[PDB]
Amino acid sequence: KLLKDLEDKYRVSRWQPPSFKEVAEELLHYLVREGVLVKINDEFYWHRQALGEAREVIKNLASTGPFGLAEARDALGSSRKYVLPLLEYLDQVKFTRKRVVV
Amino acid sequence: SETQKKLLKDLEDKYRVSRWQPPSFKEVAGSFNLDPSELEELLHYLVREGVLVKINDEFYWHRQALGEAREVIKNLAGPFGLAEARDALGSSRKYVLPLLEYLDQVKFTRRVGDKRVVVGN
Amino acid sequence: GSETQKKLLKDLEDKYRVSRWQPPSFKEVAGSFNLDPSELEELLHYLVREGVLVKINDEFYWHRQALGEAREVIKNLASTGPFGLAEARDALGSSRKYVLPLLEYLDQVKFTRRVGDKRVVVGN
Amino acid sequence: GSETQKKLLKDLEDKYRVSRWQPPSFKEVAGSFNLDPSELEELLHYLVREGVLVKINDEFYWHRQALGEAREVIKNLASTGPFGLAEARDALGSSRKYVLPLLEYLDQVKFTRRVGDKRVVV
RNA sequence: GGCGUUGCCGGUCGGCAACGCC
RNA sequence: GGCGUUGCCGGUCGGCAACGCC
RNA sequence: GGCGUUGCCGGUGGCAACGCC
Repeated sequence: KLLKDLEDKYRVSRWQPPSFKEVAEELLHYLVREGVLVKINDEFYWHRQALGEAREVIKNLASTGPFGLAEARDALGSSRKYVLPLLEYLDQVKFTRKRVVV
Repeated sequence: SETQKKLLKDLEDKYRVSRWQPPSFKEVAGSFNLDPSELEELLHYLVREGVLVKINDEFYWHRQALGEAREVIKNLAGPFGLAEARDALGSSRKYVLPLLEYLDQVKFTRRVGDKRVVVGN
Repeated sequence: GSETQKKLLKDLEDKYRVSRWQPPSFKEVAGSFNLDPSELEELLHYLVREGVLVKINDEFYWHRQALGEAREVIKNLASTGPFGLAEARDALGSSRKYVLPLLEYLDQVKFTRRVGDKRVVVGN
Repeated sequence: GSETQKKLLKDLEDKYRVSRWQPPSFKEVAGSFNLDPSELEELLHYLVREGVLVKINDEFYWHRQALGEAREVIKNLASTGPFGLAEARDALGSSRKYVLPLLEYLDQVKFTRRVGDKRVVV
């Protein structure tokens, strides 16, 4: 039950997920290990599906050249707040590196 | 036909990013700039293929968005009201009312009383 | 008590004359001259009697001249209307730690009067 | 206004009273009060004439009270022998830039006398 | 995080920053 | 490197450090 | 006026809630 609600909370929120405090490790780590969630930073986690088409959006954007944080925010319709961590997470996992999709 | 097939994936991603607040027919007509029942030749083709799903006359939901909405609705259930469901997805009657009518028609959720119940099929 | 004790009175006075509007506290003075409280307390009281220092509060003594000058600055600031602690501080280029004790002292000798959170100069 | 000019004179004085032993230069005062040399020069002379300020050199004027106190500090410092410029700077807690002009001024009105690289209060 | 000391700020019993310690 | 402005230092016409320019 | 919390913004401070003083 608590694992289903945790999942929905992130799924419903999508590209603008709640922070650890807002939702407030035992459970989250489990979902991460189950492919349900993925850690972007110490702050908040993202639903993998949400992270999925969110990545698909970034990819379809960099098609027409580089792109800064501002541009990223527009396509995802989020805010520099949530878009900056996400984009940094992508530089990490090597999805990108303005920015370019490598 | 490059400037033709690129309009199909173009619309798909449009409904893809819109998720639970899908753009209406009338609305998408101007966003891409295309005739009335002419956009139909695009929407319906994607419809038959299954990429888009028609909930009502006004708008369609991308294949996935429906799946996920159905997942959140599956969690929400014993019984639930339209308000509880609207909060479950954090949406408005504008879209939720139509989606629930759809889910009734496809026998996903049945209206047992003034509330619906996700039929465990 | 000889003549080197007399130089001590001079070096003490100068400590206050130089420090001016940010006078050293009893503790700092004791430390600077390496004095026992009892010695310092009597030296200060002597300087007060001789009209060299004026006691603002148990912590701070002010050189009489420093005080007189601060009163002139405050008098001019008070010309345009009542004034708050912050303006007195800006006017003196000092800090709250040093200015509040001066203003409380001035209210006490009735040079100024605090009404609300402002003061007005009544004296000369 | 007249009372407006009167206030301006109180603010010039205050500027010198507050700054004491590190008085602002002519240039600095002009910029602060947004005055033209012509005006500042006459205002200062008024102040000197009024016994409020004392000209130390061409850049520096000192408040009369700040000068008297610096003299007192120098007197006690020289009580135990000739003193150098650096010793004067330490006793006053100032800097060479402000102290040397003061000492040259004091030699001038003969308060002190320089002999070699040291001074004595006459 | 907690405690303390100091400084500056805002009238005043707080806020900010050193530093000490747990 | 060169020139320059400023500040502190050393009696004074130089040392140190910002800063500006070349 | 001091300060703090939060949101948006511009890649790293600006505007604006709300709050304490």
